[PDB]
Amino acid sequence: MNIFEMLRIDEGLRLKIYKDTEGYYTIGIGHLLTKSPSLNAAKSELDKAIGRNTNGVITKDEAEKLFNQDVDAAVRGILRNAKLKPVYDSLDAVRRAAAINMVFQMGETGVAGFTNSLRMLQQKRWDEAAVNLAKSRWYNQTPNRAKRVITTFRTGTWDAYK
Ligand SMILES: [Cl-]
Ligand SMILES: [Xe]
Ligand SMILES: [Xe]
Ligand SMILES: [Xe]
Repeated sequence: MNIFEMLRIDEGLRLKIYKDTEGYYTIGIGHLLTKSPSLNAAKSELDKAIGRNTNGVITKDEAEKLFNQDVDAAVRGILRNAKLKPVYDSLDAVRRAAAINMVFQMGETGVAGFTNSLRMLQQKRWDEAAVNLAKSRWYNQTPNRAKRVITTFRTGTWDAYK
């Protein structure tokens, strides 16, 4: 197990434009295209992202390409954020994958908003972090996923993904 396999399980793979759990236009392995309700706006951003007129459909390699850029970008954003980097650097490998999953799903600002869990994580107070993490809209809206990531930070193992 690694970050790519983990997110691939959490996000799935769809080759045609689809609406995510929040109703926003997405494609591939959770690649958000736009928050606009407009499918044309979506198609436009897709074509711009892939570099060709896709007509709202992409290939598996194109989906994987977007995914590689998206993971890279998530990592880079954590490293650049002064509130996230110190926590991230203090963690072990497995738990860093959990931090990446969260940033991929909710963004750097979103995660950086969990001040209390971030400190608990930095202190290596696992069960406590796990409890605080669940006190969130994220957990109430996507409980199954939130539970897998939480258990990952709780345990430092990939058991929830097995
Ligand atoms: Cl879920
Ligand atoms: Xe983090
Ligand atoms: Xe985090
Ligand atoms: Xe977090």
